[PDB]
Amino acid sequence: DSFWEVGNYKRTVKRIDDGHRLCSDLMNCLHERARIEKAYAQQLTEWARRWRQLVEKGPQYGTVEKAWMAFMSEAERVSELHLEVKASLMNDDFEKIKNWQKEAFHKQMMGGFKETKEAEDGFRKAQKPWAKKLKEVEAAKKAHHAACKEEKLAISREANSKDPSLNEQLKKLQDKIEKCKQDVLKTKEKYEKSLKELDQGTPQYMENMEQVFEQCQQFEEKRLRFFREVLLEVQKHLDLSNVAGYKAIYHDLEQSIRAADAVEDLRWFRANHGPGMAMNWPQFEEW
Amino acid sequence: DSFWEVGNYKRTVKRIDDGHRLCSDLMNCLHERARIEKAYAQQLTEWARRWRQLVEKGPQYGTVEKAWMAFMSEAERVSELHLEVKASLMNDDFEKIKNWQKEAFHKQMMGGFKETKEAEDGFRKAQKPWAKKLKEVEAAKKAHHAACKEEKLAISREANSKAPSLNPEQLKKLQDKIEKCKQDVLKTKEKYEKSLKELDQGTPQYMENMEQVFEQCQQFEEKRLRFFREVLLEVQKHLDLSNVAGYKAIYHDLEQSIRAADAVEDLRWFRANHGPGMAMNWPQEEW
Ligand SMILES: [Ca+2]
Ligand SMILES: [Ca+2]
Repeated sequence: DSFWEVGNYKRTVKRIDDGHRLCSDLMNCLHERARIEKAYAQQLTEWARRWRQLVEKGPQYGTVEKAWMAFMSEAERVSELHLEVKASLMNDDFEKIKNWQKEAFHKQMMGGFKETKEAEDGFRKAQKPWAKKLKEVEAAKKAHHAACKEEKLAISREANSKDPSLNEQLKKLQDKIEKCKQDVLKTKEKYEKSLKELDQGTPQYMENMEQVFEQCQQFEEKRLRFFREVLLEVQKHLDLSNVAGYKAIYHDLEQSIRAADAVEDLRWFRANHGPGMAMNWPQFEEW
Repeated sequence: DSFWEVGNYKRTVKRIDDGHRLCSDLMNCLHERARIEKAYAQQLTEWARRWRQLVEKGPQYGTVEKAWMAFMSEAERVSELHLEVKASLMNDDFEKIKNWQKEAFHKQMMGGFKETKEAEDGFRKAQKPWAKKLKEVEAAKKAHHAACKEEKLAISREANSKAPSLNPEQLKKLQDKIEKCKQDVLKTKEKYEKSLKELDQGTPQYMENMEQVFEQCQQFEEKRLRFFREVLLEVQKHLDLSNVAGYKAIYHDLEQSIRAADAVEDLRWFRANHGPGMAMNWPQEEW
């Protein structure tokens, strides 16, 4: 249940497979955002294309037609602006994480990552002496839970011994007890002797596990620091107020709307479609 | 096909209808853009829901998980900002246009708009008078050419050849018919002449009549234009997220969350809970 138990390092070795996994989960996350931005872009271009044709063809004209059109232009700047978020998310961040994942993790010909197997190996190897001593100890204690039982049972047999049927039979009982009692004694010493060695062994074993562990942390710290550095970059690319000309799109929009002059427009109609027009007052044609 | 040509006032009449139509196209335009706006917002919201759960269900925990999640937080906030654009658009703008159209343009029993019929009527009036006399000139343009051509048909037979023609009386009739023809040209010209001189007076008064109604279509049209300009400025402001302090806040905040990412305290937590800093029951048994 705890890290020091044999093989309970399985977790810190898994963190490295998780390490790779997360480089993809993050790429996918960005990748999907990218499509969202380009979709909105696409929609905006479409809208402006649609409405450019409709305003040209329709009956709105003049400086109020200009103001209307202004709006399909701002859609076109916004479209370009979100389109290059896709561009930044994709060309840069995604590829940064992809290249990092190539340089940090390495698939091997018959398995997983070199990294994973290396941590998995240094762990096995720093745990090996001490796990050996452990099996030694457990076997010994079991051989001491065995002698104990048999001795106790020979002793019960003496209880059965106080049967009026016989009595070579008792002597055997006493001798059996003596040896069993003695054998309990030896197995005892063996066991506690092996337990001692395990304790000394343990300070040394403890050193080797931490050596291995602290370079698992190290590698992991690299991935964490990268996530940090890169997410700070991602957020710049998302921020459109980080763009110089964003503000200008709106300033230009405003300017175009302001220009629309109702009167300039009214004077254009009078002269081109109204009373302001040239007329050939009827004349007398001979012939 | 100049304005003054009887009935050419039709093109300025058609300007009204078109006004209502343009109001509608604008409304539609706007609505489409709203629908666009909301679609972005919504795709963001799905992205945030998706990735929040995914990040939560995955192996990144800690302060670095938090940063990634702050990321999910921004999409939603941006979505708020665009649903808000959508609302402004539909709730302010579309409604403004929709109500404006309804107070400028009134159905008339029997179809069409009371204002288009108004203009059609007054033009007609003002012209009616002058299009009578013009119809007269035209018939006197047909009087005069009739006579002239009749004269030109009567010379030729006489010349040919006469080819006899046993009589002289016939030639006399021919000469006389030519004399009738000079009479006709003469008195047809006089009439054409009277009618032409008649129009002229017609003209100054009729012209005054025409400018009177035209100006009255100008005043109506000016309204439309003025209003169009007014609304577009507003639309602009609604669409403008380049000057919204609320938006930049999204990223100040986001960035602060990414900076809160600490790789070290994330790994101080890992060894405490999953590494060497875990408590352990070292072996030390009976029965
Ligand atoms: Ca047009
Ligand atoms: Ca998680």
